[PDB]
Amino acid sequence: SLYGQQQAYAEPFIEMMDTNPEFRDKRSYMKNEHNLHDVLKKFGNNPILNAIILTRSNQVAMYCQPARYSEKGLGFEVRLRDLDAEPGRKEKEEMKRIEDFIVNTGKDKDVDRDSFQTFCKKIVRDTYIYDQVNFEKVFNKNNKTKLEKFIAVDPSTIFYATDKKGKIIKGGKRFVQVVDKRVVASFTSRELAMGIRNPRTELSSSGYGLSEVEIAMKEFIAYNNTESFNDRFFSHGGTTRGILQIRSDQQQSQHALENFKREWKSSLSGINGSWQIPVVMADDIKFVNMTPTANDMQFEKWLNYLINIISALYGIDPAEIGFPNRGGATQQQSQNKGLQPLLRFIEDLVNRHIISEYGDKYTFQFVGGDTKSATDKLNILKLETQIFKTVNEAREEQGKKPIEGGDIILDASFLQGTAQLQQDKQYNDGKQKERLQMM
Amino acid sequence: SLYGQQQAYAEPFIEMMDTNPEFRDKRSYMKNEHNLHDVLKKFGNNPILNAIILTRSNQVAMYCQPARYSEKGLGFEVRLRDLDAEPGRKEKEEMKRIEDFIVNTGKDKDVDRDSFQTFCKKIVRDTYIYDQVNFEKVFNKNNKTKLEKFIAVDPSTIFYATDKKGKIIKGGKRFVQVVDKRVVASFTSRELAMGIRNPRTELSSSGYGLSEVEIAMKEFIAYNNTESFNDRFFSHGGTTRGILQIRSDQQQSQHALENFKREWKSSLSGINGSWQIPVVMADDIKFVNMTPTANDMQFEKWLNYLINIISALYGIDPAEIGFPNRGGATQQQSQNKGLQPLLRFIEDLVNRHIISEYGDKYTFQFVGGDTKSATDKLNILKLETQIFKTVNEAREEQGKKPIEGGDIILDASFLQGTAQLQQDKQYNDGKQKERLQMM
Repeated sequence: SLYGQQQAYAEPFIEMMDTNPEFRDKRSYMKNEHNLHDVLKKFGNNPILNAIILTRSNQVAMYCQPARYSEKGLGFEVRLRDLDAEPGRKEKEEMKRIEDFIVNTGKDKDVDRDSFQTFCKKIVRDTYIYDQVNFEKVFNKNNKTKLEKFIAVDPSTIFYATDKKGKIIKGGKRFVQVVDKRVVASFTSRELAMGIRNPRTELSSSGYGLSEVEIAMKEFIAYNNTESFNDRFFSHGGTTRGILQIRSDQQQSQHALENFKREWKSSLSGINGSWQIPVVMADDIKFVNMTPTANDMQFEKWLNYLINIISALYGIDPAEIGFPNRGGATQQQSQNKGLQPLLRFIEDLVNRHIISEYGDKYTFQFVGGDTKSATDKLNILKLETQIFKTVNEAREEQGKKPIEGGDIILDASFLQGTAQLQQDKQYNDGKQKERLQMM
Repeated sequence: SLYGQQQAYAEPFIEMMDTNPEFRDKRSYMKNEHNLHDVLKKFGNNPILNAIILTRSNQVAMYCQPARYSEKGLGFEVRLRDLDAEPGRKEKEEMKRIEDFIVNTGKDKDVDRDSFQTFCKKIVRDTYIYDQVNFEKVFNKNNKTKLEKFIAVDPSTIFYATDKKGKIIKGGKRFVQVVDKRVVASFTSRELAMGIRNPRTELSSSGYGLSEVEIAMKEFIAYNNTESFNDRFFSHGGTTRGILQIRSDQQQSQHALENFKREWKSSLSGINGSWQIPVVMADDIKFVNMTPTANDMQFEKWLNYLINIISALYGIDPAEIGFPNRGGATQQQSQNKGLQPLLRFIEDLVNRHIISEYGDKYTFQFVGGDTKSATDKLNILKLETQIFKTVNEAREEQGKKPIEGGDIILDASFLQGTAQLQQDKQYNDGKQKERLQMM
């Protein structure tokens, strides 16, 4: 049921007793807690995590515009599934309409609704915090077959529904929304998407993704309490430099000490009388140091290590978030592993969920920001054509029609060989005139 | 039986007594524990391991799209087994259908089922944690000969089945699924695949792969308890800076000490009165230090060594996971040893298990991300053609048909020699006219 009809089991044979029959709960890795997103919501406010989220969101936001409206190639585009297939006036108009629909996130403009930029900015946060993304579709009521609007829904409230036997359902309504432990609404598979970026095969998770926050929970709390320890020097006591002991047979009366303080403040306090030296005629005086000569941050390398491993979990370069790399440099490759997989994930999700409603012959893809790869591709072609490939063969290979002029291989020598062969060929073929002349 | 009919023994002659007759258990290397995947599941949650898994999964996810739908060459492709063999309209359509089938992981689209991207992301995790991968096939019920769907199954629940004599079976059902120590279902060899990345020949393992987690178990627990030791400075006591001793003939009453604390807090605590100096008139005062002047992380090099060897076991560069390389640099070659073998393993598995159902004449392979190797190949050809190879010979060599113009060797000098030879040849051959004229 979970994926379809199959011979094997890919779901827990025995249900979790404490869970409600109507749905299957999402739980921690070790089954330590049957309620996970509640504690992940607490870490949702962490600065380091939020810094990563915001950096990735800003990176994605640039790509979130259509290509044909952009003077430069950066953006997204819709095209026919086959690159070699020709376009058409009807299909071009349909693709333009679909692109405008995605840009406006609906059939018609509405200021009250999200632009696709904000939708992606929501999706990245939901992907990197909870590792679960969901968005609702609004099919036309006059015609169930077609689509009108689509918007995002928070993943924390959405669960997998279950049948009376407790097994996850396939047919009909499959996803259910829960608020304050009460069932509110449920959705058909087509009506609500489910994107999992970090899936797992073990029966315990039952298909729910694994979020990096759960993995780094210990590290996150360690970072938090380390920061608290550093800040408690100021927000709490212990900032004394030392104690000035004065030996005496009798402890001086508090009035005398107050007058002592008055004299000290009047003579030495502040910039006024800063450089002056007092004089005291007691038996013996000592100054005992309680703190070192100069203070500084503590456990610096510990923080660097923690943030480095946390960054490595998300695949982001620590240098972007203002920390040193414990190895390597101390950007293209960092971007290649960090951003491009996320863009491809969003691409696949949006494609297979939205474009399925219009037709198989179309697809959605991002474009731009990859000049170097295209440069190397063109260099491959430019080196290949010198010896191997004809101009017309390459042009046909890349979904274009040939140009008259012969299927020439571009080299100034090669042309002279063909020209010389043709010139001498015409000389030899001209001797057939003499051959017939004797007749 | 294990591999086929053979003269030698490649399975334990005497069965393990404590194992159930229905299947052969998978056990540790030293036979210390007869149950292994249970303890490996515990280490499945480790951050370092999960970081490696996620990095490799993100690396693989980029390649997991078809080539002909991608503007750039990165992706996968299906082609005829012989590169020199010509294509055809029928075969091209069949290959396109097969590629779409692999992309959708079934005969028809289904949102409820995994895309091949998520399938690969599952496979890498199962390959690097357990060193065992399995996926079920769903043949058409109306026709057993052909295939409809295929999906992944967790390797922890799957075992090798055994006969009444305890020997592993070849014919019929060979693989069995066990849940909570109960047999649930069993599968034919064609119906369920078995991929082993790190095989062994010793009879003790009986063909089961060896997982790197078992090898690094000691190192993993050492890393865990080292991290716990570092964190217990904050999560547990021992954070005192020192003790302020004040000598007195009598221990002061607790009321006096409380008033002492009140005065101290009122005068010195917090930012308020931070720079002030107290005064005390006791006989003698000391401050004894219990911790050093400045704290920092401990056993740093030990952690670096541990993570370096763990990374070397998996073949991943430590620099990717935010650690320094103890040798070398302190990326192409690291990728070449790390990623490409995994891609080739997935390639071989998918090929020999899926494409076998359609025909021998087809094959599945990845493509792209290897411009430098192709550049060197083209450079080999470009240097060879100057002296050695004709244009038409090379074109024939690479599964293409010749171009009219002669089998020329590309060098501006060589063409002049042929042209000069032909020009003088025609001069000499023209003297046959004079030879016949005298007749």
